[PDB]
Amino acid sequence: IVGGRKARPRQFPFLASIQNQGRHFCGGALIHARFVMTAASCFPGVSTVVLGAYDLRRRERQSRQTFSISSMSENGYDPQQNLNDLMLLQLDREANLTSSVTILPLPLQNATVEAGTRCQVAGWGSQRSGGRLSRFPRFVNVTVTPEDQCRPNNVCTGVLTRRGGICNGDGGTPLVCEGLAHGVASFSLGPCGRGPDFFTRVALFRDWIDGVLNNPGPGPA
Ligand SMILES: *[C@@H]1O[C@H](CO)[C@@H](O[C@@H]2O[C@H](CO)[C@@H](O)[C@H](O)[C@H]2NC(C)=O)[C@H](O)[C@H]1NC(C)=O
Ligand SMILES: *[C@@H]1O[C@H](CO)[C@@H](O)[C@H](O)[C@H]1NC(C)=O
Ligand SMILES: [Cl-]
Repeated sequence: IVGGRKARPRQFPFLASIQNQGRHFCGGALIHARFVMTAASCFPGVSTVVLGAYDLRRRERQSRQTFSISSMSENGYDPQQNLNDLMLLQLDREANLTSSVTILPLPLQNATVEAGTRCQVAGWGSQRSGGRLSRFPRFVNVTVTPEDQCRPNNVCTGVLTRRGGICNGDGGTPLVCEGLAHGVASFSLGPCGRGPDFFTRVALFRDWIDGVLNNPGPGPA
């Protein structure tokens, strides 16, 4: 996150850190006891999911819960068009709901968020393209852009400062507006924070998400 503030412990207790050999590469959100929502553009082979984290470099044994990924589900992701950038990760077991691990609720199918709506985005990403990750979670206030600056598959945001928004390591992290996960961080163009940030429009996929959630398992073999 660029242009943000250091989070406090448990300020975003739904947040996931997705790791490859212990290295954070994307975020996500717990959306069900058994499932984390992230971006399809974040996928690799043999990753883990860490919930309840605060400082990436600390063990935090009494706060964290760690999981392997038993299955991944997507709905027509197209990497060329950056379309349908949404992935559900089935965890190896149900997460325990604690003061440091909670579920982030979803919008109903086709719910909208109007231009001008204030949201937040949090994550462990860098402050500049190619810079180091932040060991602590950071967060920034963002505002939904006019539709003409975006595209239907996405919810787009900007900030009033020169640079604020997502960066490397924030892919997959949720956009929270009015208490709901209205977006999944997907991409931005140009320097991090110049704007707009593009998030997958979660509300387009609610019925599909519910299908996954209600039919756990690795799918056809
Ligand atoms: C996110 O926006 C809230 C809403 O403006 C900001 O909270 C305000 O912060 C200003 C300066 O600190 C205060 O003078 C106001 O009284 C605050 N209002 C509340 C509701 O706190 C918040 O600081 C912004 N957060 C970030 C990370 O920018
Ligand atoms: C959501 O909008 C799509 C596209 O217009 C429509 O096909 C679908 O039936 C709507 N879904 C609900 C549940 O209303
Ligand atoms: Cl809703």
